[PDB]
Amino acid sequence: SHMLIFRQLFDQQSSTYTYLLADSTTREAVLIDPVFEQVRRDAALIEELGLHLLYTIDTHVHADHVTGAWMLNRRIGSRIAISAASGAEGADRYLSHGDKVEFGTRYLTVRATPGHTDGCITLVLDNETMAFTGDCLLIRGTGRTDFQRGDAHTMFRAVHGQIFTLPTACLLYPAHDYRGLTVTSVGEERRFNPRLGGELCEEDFTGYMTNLHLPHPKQIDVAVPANLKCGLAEPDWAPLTCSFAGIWEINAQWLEENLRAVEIVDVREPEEFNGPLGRIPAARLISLGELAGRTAELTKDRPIVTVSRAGGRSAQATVMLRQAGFERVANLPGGMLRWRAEGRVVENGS
Ligand SMILES: N[C@@H](CCC(=O)N[C@@H](CS)C(=O)NCC(=O)O)C(=O)O
Ligand SMILES: [Cl-]
Ligand SMILES: [Fe+3]
Repeated sequence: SHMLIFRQLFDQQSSTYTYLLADSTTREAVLIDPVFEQVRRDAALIEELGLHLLYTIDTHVHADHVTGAWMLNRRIGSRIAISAASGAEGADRYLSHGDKVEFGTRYLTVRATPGHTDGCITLVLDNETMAFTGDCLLIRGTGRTDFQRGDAHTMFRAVHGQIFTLPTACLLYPAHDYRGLTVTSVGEERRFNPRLGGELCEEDFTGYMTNLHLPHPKQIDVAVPANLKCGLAEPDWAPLTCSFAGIWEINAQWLEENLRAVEIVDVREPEEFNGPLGRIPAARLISLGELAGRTAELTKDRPIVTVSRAGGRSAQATVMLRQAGFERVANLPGGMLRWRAEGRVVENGS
């Protein structure tokens, strides 16, 4: 009913595109092809957008990366969805041709598009302005057809029957690109795809694919068994969360209840430290511009929380401390301003 929230995310290691969709009317969301290494990033992004993740959806059983479907299920309670035809065990919902994956007022429709694997699906947005083609159709290309259940004939018929029948202007988002491309469309691939577009026939395409010899994915021996189980098999010195920017944040309530358990490093200027906002009791003053050169005064025996006026300069303090070998470091988000606004203890205030 209202605007669609859409985010394309890239995993540099496997060149995988993850896709986040959500209805802004209800903030309910789905996530297509989440990457295991990217679980903290993806979950942080969902949190910062105020979203509720109903489903992870895997287009097929991947050979190049372990999916995040299980880790996200465990951590934020999202449901695992994958095709029935893929044969993976441990999912909450098996998908078949014509299934409708709802999120709020919006939905995706499932189209079976095997060829790369016999479980590949393509997800079509309700208004058919975009679709997610997994490794079936790629940007000016296709998925490989040469391992296990791969079949070039099946892929050709899938692309022509299920994808080239979408609207001409419909955008197509693939699970991978290796040249820095992000999207294509039905019209472009139908006309310019060099393997099965234009006037190429089924025989032309299969002859191409039977002579395409690509190295196996680097993670193949690890990923496919892991993904047949939907991705089955973390600082704990304080309750920590990692922001989308990548900064480790401490829970302020826990910090006030355990100030003796940590070293508190105030990176403000000397005037701010003795100034009207006050300081957190027992806070060590090492101004940010002095911090890098004085890291030998802090002990690795005890974790370190950085504080500044509003949490900005202290976030940068965490990066400097990590680059100097410190591991148990965290930022106090919102800084002295939020500490005071939440009525927490300060010395020398006003
Ligand atoms: N070198 C890549 C593997 C490249 C590859 O084979 N990607 C697959 C996706 S599972 C494909 O089907 N086609 C690649 C292409 O057509 O260039 C990696 O280690 O991840
Ligand atoms: Cl600040
Ligand atoms: Fe694949």
